[PDB]
Amino acid sequence: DILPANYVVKDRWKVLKKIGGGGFGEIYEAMDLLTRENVALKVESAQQPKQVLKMEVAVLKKLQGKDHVCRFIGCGRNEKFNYVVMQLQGRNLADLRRSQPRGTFTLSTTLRLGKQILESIEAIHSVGFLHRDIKPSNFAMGRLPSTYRKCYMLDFGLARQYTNTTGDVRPPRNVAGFRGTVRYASVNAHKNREMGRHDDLWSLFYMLVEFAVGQLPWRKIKDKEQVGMIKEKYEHRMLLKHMPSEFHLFLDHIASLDYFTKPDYQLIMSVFENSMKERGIAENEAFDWEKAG
Repeated sequence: DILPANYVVKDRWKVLKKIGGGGFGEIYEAMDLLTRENVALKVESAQQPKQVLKMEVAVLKKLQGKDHVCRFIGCGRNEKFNYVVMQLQGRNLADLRRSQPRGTFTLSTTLRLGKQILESIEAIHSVGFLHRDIKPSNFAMGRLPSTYRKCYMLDFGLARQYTNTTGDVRPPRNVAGFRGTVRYASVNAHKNREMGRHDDLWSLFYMLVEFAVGQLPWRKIKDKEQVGMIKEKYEHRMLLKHMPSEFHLFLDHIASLDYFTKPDYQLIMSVFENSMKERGIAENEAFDWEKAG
């Protein structure tokens, strides 16, 4: 562990426990000694080859003022480590889905989480970055009376800038090694092609099928190449058997997209809103994990 328990950062953030494992950094839960609340503290050693914290902070600062994003508290650098302090969130969508009796969410919960995730995806792309690791464990529900019904986008570690200073689209590399989670990865990412905005939309599509149907055909299969081969040949139309009919629009729209084309986020959002109108789902409705109703 980069920081032991009870260690104090910049004489303000006292380490309570480690909450996220090792890779290219560590996530800790800490106490803010000034404001008295608990915070998320992400740390990377200063003696590290691939240093991503700087990029994560750049993305988090650019996103301040948007919904579905943690509040930026602080950051710093020293001879031992680099750190970022941010607003702490609650239960992640992967643990919430697993806790469900049949491992499925109702369509009401699925469609509304869908709207919130799409808004956070549109928000990250409007600032010129691709998330590239859209998955349920990267989304968490709030932990406050003002936020318990709000879904937050987490972890900008695999993000990449796709639009330069002037808003021009950066050239794609001929080969771009894909390093995210296999399960929700698009066919383009499996092909090691440069990922675009549509690839974050493909992950949201596979997350929503998994949420409503409880499984994806390629679940439990661990070999990256094999999953990519199963996806390429799988009749995605057959993924929609039990999904609302408008998802064929979502699917036809994302299938047509390339690296350069801006997606039609409104058509995708319309697919969820009309799906909800057609079946009387309301915004005030309780989420599946909430009891007493």
